[PDB]
Amino acid sequence: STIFSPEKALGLLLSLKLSKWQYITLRETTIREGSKEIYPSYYKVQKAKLQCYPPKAFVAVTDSSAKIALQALLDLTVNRIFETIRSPDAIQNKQLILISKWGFDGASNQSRYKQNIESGQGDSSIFMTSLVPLKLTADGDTVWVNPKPCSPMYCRPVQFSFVKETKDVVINEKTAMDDEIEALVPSKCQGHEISHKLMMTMIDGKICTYLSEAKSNAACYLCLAKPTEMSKLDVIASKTISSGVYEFGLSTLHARINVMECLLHIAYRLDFKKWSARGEGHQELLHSRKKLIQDRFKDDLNLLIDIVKQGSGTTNDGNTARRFFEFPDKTAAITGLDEDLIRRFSVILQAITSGEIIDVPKFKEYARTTAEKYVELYDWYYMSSTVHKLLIHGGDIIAENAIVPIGSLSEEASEARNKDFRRFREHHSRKKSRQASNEDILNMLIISSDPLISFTRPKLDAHKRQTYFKETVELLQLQD
Amino acid sequence: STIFSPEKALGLLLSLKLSKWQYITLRETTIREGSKEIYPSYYKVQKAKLQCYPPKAFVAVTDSSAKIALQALLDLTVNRIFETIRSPDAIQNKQLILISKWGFDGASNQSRYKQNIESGQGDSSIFMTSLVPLKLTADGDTVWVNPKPCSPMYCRPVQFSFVKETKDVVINEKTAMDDEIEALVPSKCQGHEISHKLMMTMIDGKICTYLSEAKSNAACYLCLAKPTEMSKLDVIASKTISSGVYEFGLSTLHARINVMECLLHIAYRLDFKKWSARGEGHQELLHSRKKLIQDRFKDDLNLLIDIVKQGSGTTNDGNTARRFFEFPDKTAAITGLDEDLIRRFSVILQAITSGEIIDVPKFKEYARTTAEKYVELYDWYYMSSTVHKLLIHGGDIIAENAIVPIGSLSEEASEARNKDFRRFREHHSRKKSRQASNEDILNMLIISSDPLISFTRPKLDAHKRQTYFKETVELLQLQD
DNA sequence: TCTGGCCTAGATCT
DNA sequence: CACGGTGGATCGAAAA
DNA sequence: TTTTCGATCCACCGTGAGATCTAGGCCAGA
DNA sequence: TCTGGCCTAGATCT
DNA sequence: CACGGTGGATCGAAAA
DNA sequence: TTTTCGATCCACCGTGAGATCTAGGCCAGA
Ligand SMILES: [Ca+2]
Ligand SMILES: [Ca+2]
Ligand SMILES: [Ca+2]
Ligand SMILES: [Ca+2]
Repeated sequence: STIFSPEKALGLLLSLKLSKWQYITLRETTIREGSKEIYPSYYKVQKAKLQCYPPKAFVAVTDSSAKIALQALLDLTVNRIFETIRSPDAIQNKQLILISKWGFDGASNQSRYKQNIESGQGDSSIFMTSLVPLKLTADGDTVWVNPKPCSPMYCRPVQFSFVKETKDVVINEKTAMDDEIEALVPSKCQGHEISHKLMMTMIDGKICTYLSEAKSNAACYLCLAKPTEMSKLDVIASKTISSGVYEFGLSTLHARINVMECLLHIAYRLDFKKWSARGEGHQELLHSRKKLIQDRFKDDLNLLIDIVKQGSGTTNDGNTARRFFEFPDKTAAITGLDEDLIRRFSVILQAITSGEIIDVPKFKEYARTTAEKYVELYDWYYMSSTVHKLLIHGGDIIAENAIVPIGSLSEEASEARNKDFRRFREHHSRKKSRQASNEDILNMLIISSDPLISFTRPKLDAHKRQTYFKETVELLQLQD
Repeated sequence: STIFSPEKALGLLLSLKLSKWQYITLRETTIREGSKEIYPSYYKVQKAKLQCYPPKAFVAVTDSSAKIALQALLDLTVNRIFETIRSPDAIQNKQLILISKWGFDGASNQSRYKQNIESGQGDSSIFMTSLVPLKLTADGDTVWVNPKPCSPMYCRPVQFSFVKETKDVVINEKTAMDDEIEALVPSKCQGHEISHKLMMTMIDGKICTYLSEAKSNAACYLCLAKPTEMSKLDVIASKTISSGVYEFGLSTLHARINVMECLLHIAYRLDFKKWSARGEGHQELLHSRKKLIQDRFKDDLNLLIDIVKQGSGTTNDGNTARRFFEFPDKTAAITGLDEDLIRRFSVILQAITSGEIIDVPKFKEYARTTAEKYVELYDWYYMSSTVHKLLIHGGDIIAENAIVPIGSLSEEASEARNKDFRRFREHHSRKKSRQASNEDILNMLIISSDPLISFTRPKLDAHKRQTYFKETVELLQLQD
């Protein structure tokens, strides 16, 4: 009978990102201020945590890894979803279907601990698998949808491991997860049996190369084609599609960074205009024109292209992407590239990120007309894997993965969770053991995406909408 | 007339490390819980901040740097100190004297912003100057002392700059600061004129090499001697001391890390036992015995020596230092080094870190007997600069800097503030400009060490005491 | 019969 | 021995 | 009899992050 | 009159 | 258009 | 008349970080 609810207390706890001691200090000092009641003790909020946590039968924490069985998280998370429905019984008493997306990531530059010398690699680099429910329908009848399908707040962990990314472990855990998905059953809740269909789409093309039968990463995994032969419409329109590889849905993240890098590469090569920078002087010309365009781009648009000495081109990620697209005329003047074509890239990126249904005939029309205008303008550079996958293969996988609007299917949401992971591991863990820290990060991320608390917790929305482009809204199949 | 005081509200704000929006959300949700009063608005707490902030006449924030005049912070901070006295008038109505320590640091691996291309270096590496009051006395009559002279909570900023460490800027800002110290006046407060004596001791020997007239860093800056000639007692006991170089007081931080590294170097060289690892096979012997001792040290003491690829030997910092010293018999057995000598190193490190007065005759006795036992045991390795400065020069600078108990004079406190700096710059800044972020970090660190709030704010003390060593407490001049 | 010049390569502390 | 911290397991003791 | 609630301890964690003289080789060398 | 072998150096995406 | 955020300047309007 | 207090917007920031096939040279070459 205190002022706050224990569910509201746990939601505020994780919304403010407070610690246990921090909470006892706040509560004891507020009682010291003289209001006899103000909060539940941490005992009550850990009892509320005990409502969020999956059964011990399916959790597995170790010194060096942890996992959970898939079905157990589906049953738990959909149980938590039934209370989010305004009345889980006043819905029609029929089977429902959860369409979910899942995937995984390797992230590096992790803090190294001084404990538990345990043989495997130490703690060099994190690798985690994760899942998120997008949509519940009974024949298209949306009973629940994520209000923010792109927020990290809804990504739920399936496993994590302190191992660097490698095609070996990548294929092993992929095929094992696929088997576990085939070995899953519709969940049950108080007389409701709900099917679950999963899409392994929350994955970068950079791992899809391992999940595809292409030795190169520069070969389009949907084409199985070389960059030289990539520049033709007909031969790739006359190529078959590999087995279920549309499950590798459109990775909206890398497409934009690859667009930025390929357009900068072209801006460098406007001197000699050959795909490869191999040749005579073209290296010195590249060095010169790259430095010149970095300085004339910085002085007018106030950005610095980031530096890496272990090796990597840049981190343009999100902000350089959107800033580069905010007024494309700016880079069109500085680099001297056509503004129409970057407006087409804006149109398609906006259509992909909108999060709504897209008419595939108009999309395929604009994509092939963009391929036309590209090759007639800049042929000599072989377009990257992702921009070819966009122009030729995109409409096909859009029509395949049309059961959910694209942009809700994304990895940007899940890989942003690594931001939480590090901050979870540093603040909210108990550091007396690696196994303890692994239990901490497990339960902390399960609370971080407890759907009911994720519904009733603090958030900020003032970023509601922004100016869509005219050819985009022509392309946009927007209804409401 | 709300429940919390605005000073208590600001102290809780910065104790919990909350944001402005986080505070409005907490307060509005707590009013939404129905207790009509609970906190002052952020308006009240920014008015309380306006009490902490130094006058605009002496602050200087820029796009790329910021500073404050020294006298202005002394006058402000001692003004804040007068309220910490139980009754600033019931003290004897006489002049007081603040003995303070100060210094600076360069720290790297800083987050790079995408804004304000401003010419100088970008934001590659931070360099900040800082000060802290230790002690107020009127002829030894302690009227105030820091209860925790080693906590970062009392370090106060004097300037900061986005420039990498370099002997040039180091000497320029050193000499300028020294001039500004000579150009300072005793503060005034409501009929009390208080003198201020500063010690530039919060600095590593690694910068003291620039502040000393020694081209080498491996040459002892107090000796001005070579490592070969460093191994003699008499010739260095017969060497004069440079001008005021005792102001470069005992850097307790690097002494312990250098002890760890030099003892590991000796553990490697137990095969051939020559100072330099130059020679025939000694390289292969070093590689082998280093790997072997890393593995036999890890498997029993559960530690991993950290890796650096830009270049650096290790980061043993604090935890590897104290863990290595907790049961020295462990490393004595694994490396095969004498336990007595590492017990002597423990005794002297414990005496330095105790924070209390030390009898210099007994200290000089034990230090020269440690030099004897070292050279008779391990002569062939030339002891490092810092361990020589300890054994020969330490008692001299202890008797010089005896006006304050050593260990309160330290840099570990100030350089831990870089932990706050990064976390201050990422969370609590406003990111609309570099100049805005520099104002944020300025005022945030001034609040982080507002002495009155630093007194009345949450903290944790259960780490009160631990087992001193017997020869130490023999050496320890401990009274109370 | 053994000090100096050149350097110099490769150890040295963050 | 720098020190301000890290959540869970447990004691125990007092409410309930 | 069970719940709750504070205290307690556990085994560490983050903050210390580009240039250098000098030990020695060698080479002559009368 | 123009495909293959060797490689190979130097572009390629994080 | 990812989204959860960043303190100050200002409006305004309601206490005081 | 001044203070206070919520809302608001500003111009962005952190989270995406070691191995590769293939384009082309060349070299012969009957
Ligand atoms: Ca990643
Ligand atoms: Ca990746
Ligand atoms: Ca530093
Ligand atoms: Ca240093």
